[PDB]
Amino acid sequence: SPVRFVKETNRAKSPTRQSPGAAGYDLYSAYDYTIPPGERQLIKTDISMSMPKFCYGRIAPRSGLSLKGIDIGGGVIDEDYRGNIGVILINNGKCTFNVNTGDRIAQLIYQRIYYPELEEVQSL
Amino acid sequence: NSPVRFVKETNRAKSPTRQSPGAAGYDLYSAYDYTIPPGERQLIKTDISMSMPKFCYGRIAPRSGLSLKGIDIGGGVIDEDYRGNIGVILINNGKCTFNVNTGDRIAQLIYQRIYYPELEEVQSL
Amino acid sequence: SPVRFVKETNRAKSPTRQSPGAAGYDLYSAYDYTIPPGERQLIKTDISMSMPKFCYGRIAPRSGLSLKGIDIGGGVIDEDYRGNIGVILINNGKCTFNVNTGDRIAQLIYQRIYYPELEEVQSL
Ligand SMILES: O=c1ccn([C@H]2C[C@H](O)[C@@H](COP(=O)(O)O)O2)c(=O)[nH]1
Ligand SMILES: O=c1ccn([C@H]2C[C@H](O)[C@@H](COP(=O)(O)O)O2)c(=O)[nH]1
Ligand SMILES: O=c1ccn([C@H]2C[C@H](O)[C@@H](COP(=O)(O)O)O2)c(=O)[nH]1
Ligand SMILES: [Cl-]
Repeated sequence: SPVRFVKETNRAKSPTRQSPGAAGYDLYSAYDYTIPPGERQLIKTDISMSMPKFCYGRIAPRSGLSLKGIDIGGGVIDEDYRGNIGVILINNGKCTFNVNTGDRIAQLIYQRIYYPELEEVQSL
Repeated sequence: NSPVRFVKETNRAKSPTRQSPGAAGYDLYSAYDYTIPPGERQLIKTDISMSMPKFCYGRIAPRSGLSLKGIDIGGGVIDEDYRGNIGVILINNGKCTFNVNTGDRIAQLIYQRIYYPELEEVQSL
Repeated sequence: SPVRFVKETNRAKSPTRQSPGAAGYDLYSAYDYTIPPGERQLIKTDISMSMPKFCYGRIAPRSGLSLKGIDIGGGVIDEDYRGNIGVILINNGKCTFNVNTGDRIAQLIYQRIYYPELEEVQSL
């Protein structure tokens, strides 16, 4: 079944997929931000979605931004989350990093996971 | 399908918990008291060992509350065959000292499904 | 079917798993590098791969290097990537970090993923 998503405002851009072999789906900033060196900023996408079962969405770095010193903080979108997906951009570069509305900021990867029951034992 | 067995190596260990039925993984807690200066990192002991599930690894993943305070996760690959005590590398990239108290939630362990292909060298792909 | 790989030069080393229960395949530097503190470097492995289906390769940290302050930037090797696999090593230690040709620098994890359809809705 398809993954449903909602645009909170008209400023949101629907996540995009360019090729059959891409790991993920492009995420875009819904707002203008400026991030000083050595600081981080939560970037709102204005996109909420119903994640697939036995999966989480990993907010993953674009390589081009990573080479510029821009890293991703947090980034775990659980299947229970119905809120605004936020990208924590960390400016580990030396200059101010500017984020404009519509800028590609990360890629969302639907990562397959397991939910085992945990059982405490005396020894393994 | 079958349960993942785990051991509390001391009485200070807290059983990893599911936050909600659709949470990504299992919350880990500090078994000891630490102070992490700004621009430093610390291996935080959980005193938890597990018999990890097959064809997965445990990713030590950040909780966003800590990430927004500048606390990031180093390392974080828990191999399927690892039988030792699980450690969480907390990196204080914030401006102030970060305090970790015994029992504090520090990360979420995600059982990520993986593939072990055979690798074969070729002249051309 | 096995993952086919090519050595771009004879400086490349074949990725291997340490043990039958290891999450990742060892990646090695094909060249010498020097990384200043608070900087990063794209490290060439000189290995290219025909990546497996419904997977991406995550460039993941080795714990020893992580404890020394060396972190991984970027790290998403898409299914469709047929180029030289690069490792972005970030030196978050306090001293200059030396990379010698042949050094183990990271691990590649073949992470299982989904490529779902996306559908915009009014409400989740
Ligand atoms: O980088 C992130 C990390 C998390 N979340 C969402 C998903 C979670 O359900 C919620 C709370 O995150 P935690 O504090 O529980 O990690 O925020 C984001 O939007 N961006
Ligand atoms: O953040 C980490 C990283 C690794 N390990 C443990 C689990 C791994 O299987 C093992 C890897 O050890 P080395 O092979 O790097 O020595 O260490 C942790 O507890 N926490
Ligand atoms: O750490 C990294 C991140 C990416 N890549 C490769 C694989 C990706 O498919 C490609 C990304 O290229 P762009 O689409 O971002 O230009 O680069 C690496 O070799 N190492
Ligand atoms: Cl991951």
